[PDB]
Amino acid sequence: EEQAIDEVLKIEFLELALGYQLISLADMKQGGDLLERIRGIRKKIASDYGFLMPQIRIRDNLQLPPTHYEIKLKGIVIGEGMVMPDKFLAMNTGFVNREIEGIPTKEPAFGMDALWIDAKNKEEAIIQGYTIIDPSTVIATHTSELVKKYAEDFITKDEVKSLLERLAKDYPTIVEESKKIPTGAIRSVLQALLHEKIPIKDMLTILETITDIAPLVQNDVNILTEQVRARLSRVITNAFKSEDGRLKFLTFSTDSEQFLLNKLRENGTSKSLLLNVGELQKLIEGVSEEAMKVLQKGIAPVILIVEPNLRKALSNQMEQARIDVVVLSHAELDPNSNFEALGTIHIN
Repeated sequence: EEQAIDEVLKIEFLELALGYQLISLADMKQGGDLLERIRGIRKKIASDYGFLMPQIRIRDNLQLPPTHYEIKLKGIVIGEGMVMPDKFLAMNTGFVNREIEGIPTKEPAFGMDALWIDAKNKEEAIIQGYTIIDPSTVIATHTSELVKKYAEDFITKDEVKSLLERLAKDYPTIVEESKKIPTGAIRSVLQALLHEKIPIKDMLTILETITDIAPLVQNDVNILTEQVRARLSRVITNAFKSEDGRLKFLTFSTDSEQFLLNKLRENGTSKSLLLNVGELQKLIEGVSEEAMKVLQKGIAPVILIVEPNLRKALSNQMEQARIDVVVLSHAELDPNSNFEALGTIHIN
C-alpha cells in the first residue's frame, strides 16, 4: 500500500479504457487513428460548446472483455460499449436502396440501428446508399456524446474564472459589471445550459443577459436560464441542425398542448406538470413511440418544440422518465434556418 500518494497527485479527467483487442485501433504502426480521433474531441467540443475540458486519457483495461471499452469520469463509469475492431459499421441515414447483409446492432452513441460488415462489403454497401463508419469513429462519437452529456461537470469554479478572464482580454467592462452578480448564479446558469446541450461559446450574450436580468429576479436560475436561452436562438438552432442543414423536430398536437398547459403549475418560479399515473403514462408512451420512429429514420437527437411555458416542465418530466430528447421553446428558433417537422405527438 502506497496510495495516499496516487490519491494526492491524481488529476481529474475523462478516461477511455480499452480491452485488449481494441488497443490495435490506437496503434499507428497498425494504421489506427483512435488516438488522434479521441485527442481531437477536446478541440471540437471547445469550439462547439465553448468550454475547455482536460485532455482525455487512454488506458488499457485487461479486466474488460477484449472488444469492450469503458469510459470513466472522476473514476466513475459513465459509459461502456464494444466495437468489432476489424470490421465496419454501415448505417441507413435515409438514402438506402436495397438492404445489405451483416450483423445487426444498435450503434452506442444514439441507439440507432446499424450493421457490422466486413471490409469487402464496403463497396456494395456504398452502392446501396449506406454510410460507413469505422470502429475508432464509433468510439470517438460515443465518447464525444458522453462529454456533451456531462458537460456540466467540467464547469468548475476554476473554469468559470478562466472563461471570464479569457473574455476580459477584449470585453473588460461587461466582465467587470458582472462582478455585481453572485458567482454561484453565473456558474449555475452555465451548468443549466450545458445540462441541456446548449453551448456557452457566446459568453458576451450570456453575461449581458445575466447582468441585466439577475438583479430584477433575485438571481433566480430558472428565470435566467430561460431568458438567456431566449437570446441564443441562432446558437441554439445551429447546435441542433442536422448535417443537411435542417433542424428536425416533433411537436404536440394543440389538444395535447392544451392538456399539458391545463396540468401545468407554478410554485415559486418552478414550473411542473401535475399528472396522475394514467396521464403520465399517456404522456410517456406518446413521446417515446414517436421518438422511437425518429431514431429509426436515422435522425438524432430527437427534438421537441413547445411554447415557453412548457419547456422546462416538460424537460424535467422527460429526464425523470429517462426519455432522451431535447426540448426547445419557440423563442429559441432562428427563422434564418431551415426546419423540418417529422411528426406530431398525440397524448389524447
